[PDB]
Amino acid sequence: TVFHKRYLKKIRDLGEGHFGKVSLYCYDPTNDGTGEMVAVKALKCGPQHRSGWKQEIDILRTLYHEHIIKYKGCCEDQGEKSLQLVMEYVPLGSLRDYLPRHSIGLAQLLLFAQQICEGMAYLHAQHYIHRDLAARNVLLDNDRLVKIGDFGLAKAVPHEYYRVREDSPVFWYAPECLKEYKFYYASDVWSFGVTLYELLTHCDSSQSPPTKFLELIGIAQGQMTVLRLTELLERGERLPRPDKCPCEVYHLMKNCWETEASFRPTFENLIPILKTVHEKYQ
Ligand SMILES: COc1ccc(Nc2nc(-c3c(F)cccc3F)nc3c2C(=O)N=C3)cc1
Repeated sequence: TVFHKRYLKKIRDLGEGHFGKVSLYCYDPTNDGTGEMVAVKALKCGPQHRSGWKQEIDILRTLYHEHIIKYKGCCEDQGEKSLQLVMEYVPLGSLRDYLPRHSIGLAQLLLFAQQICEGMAYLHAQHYIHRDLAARNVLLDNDRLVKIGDFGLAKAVPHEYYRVREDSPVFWYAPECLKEYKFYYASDVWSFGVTLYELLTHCDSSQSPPTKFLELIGIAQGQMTVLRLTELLERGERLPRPDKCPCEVYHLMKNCWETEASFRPTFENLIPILKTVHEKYQ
């Protein structure tokens, strides 16, 4: 499907993706206003960013799931000699923005977690890794439905891992990614654990992974932030238990943060577990 540049009326900016800005447009061929509101992502950039942006479109073109953000079409970008990526508009935005301003119950948070896992199980079956599973990339469709966005770092697993570059969300990353630059399917599960930590804190800035890990590491020696993070995690230190987080949920969180990647559950293993834990607290 092809969106014509002439009928796009920009309303406002939505945010910053990995290789580009996301903006809210009204697409109005009629000139009426009935024409739908769409989230449009555009490239900014150097040579290696162009190669990645084309891959992001290629990835998102092929994905189709109720907990992955809907691809709608492409729009030709005469202004950047590029292709702008048109997606569905989720007015509620990310969980990172939403949860600080809305007191969400534990049961509802566990449903979101289940929903994220279902979307990630799908992604892993299509042989893709996400590589920035974080609360900022989980978009709320409505109160009972979340969708995974931003596949800017997403990559095709051929081989059980992808070898990463030296931008990298280190505070959501497993020791193997930080130490050996190998991203496994099990590395996305580590990130999910951190995303689940984020949910149970209501994405409170003061309890955020960067804030909590930099409290542990210190900033007196910034050059060795990643090495100190690596050492801390290999020592078995972990992000604390969020206030009013059930002990069993924190154990699940800890199982996602197992140092050895094979000891972590797959996203298929997690789905039934979260279903049960959800029904418990509902
Ligand atoms: C709360 O204020 C907002 C902010 C952004 C959105 N909307 C969106 N934001 C992203 C987005 C981003 F802007 C940066 C990083 C990661 C993201 F997922 N992606 C999408 C959408 C969307 O509607 N469709 C895809 C809605 C409300």
